[PDB]
Amino acid sequence: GDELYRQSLEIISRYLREQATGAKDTKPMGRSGATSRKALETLRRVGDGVQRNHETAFQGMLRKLDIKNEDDVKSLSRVMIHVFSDGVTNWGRIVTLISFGAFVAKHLKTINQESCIEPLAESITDVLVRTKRDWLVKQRGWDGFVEFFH
Ligand SMILES: Cc1cc(OCCCc2c(C(=O)O)sc3ccccc23)cc(C)c1Cl
Repeated sequence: GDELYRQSLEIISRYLREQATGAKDTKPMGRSGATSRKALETLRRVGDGVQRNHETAFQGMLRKLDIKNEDDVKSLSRVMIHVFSDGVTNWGRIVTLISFGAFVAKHLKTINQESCIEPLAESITDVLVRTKRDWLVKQRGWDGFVEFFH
């Protein structure tokens, strides 16, 4: 996974954390950090409407999952894979995956389970990169993500 994986995890966990708490890391990267910031800016921008517009499907999804603990979060992978894989793959679908992650993360802070946010982000990244690796590489990874939403 390397650089695409490292970059994806950094963006998605920071995004899920900011959405739940606070917030800001104000922390280094400091890697391919120009790309990461821009992607974090666009995701913050694009993620905006998406959460609101799907407040209904999201709420429906959330009740249906009944997430209460760390063991619950660790079993979401295949349901994630089931809703996300088969179809058109495009950046809107990817932002919906991550936006729902943020939605779940906020719920996690609500039931006082902020500690599950990080394994949640890790799980989402693992699903994003394993099911969409070749599409992602083809789109210039996160650099391309910004252009589609400029
Ligand atoms: C079960 C789950 C699914 C996730 O995203 C699936 C892909 C995005 C998506 C859809 C899609 O790809 O069209 S429809 C839909 C409805 C509710 C929530 C998300 C969603 C994302 C997470 C974090 C979890 Cl836990």
